[PDB]
Amino acid sequence: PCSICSNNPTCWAICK
Repeated sequence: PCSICSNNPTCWAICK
């Protein structure tokens, strides 16, 4: 899970 993912939604969906 990637924490700093809010301003440009890209890094939120693929974090393990």
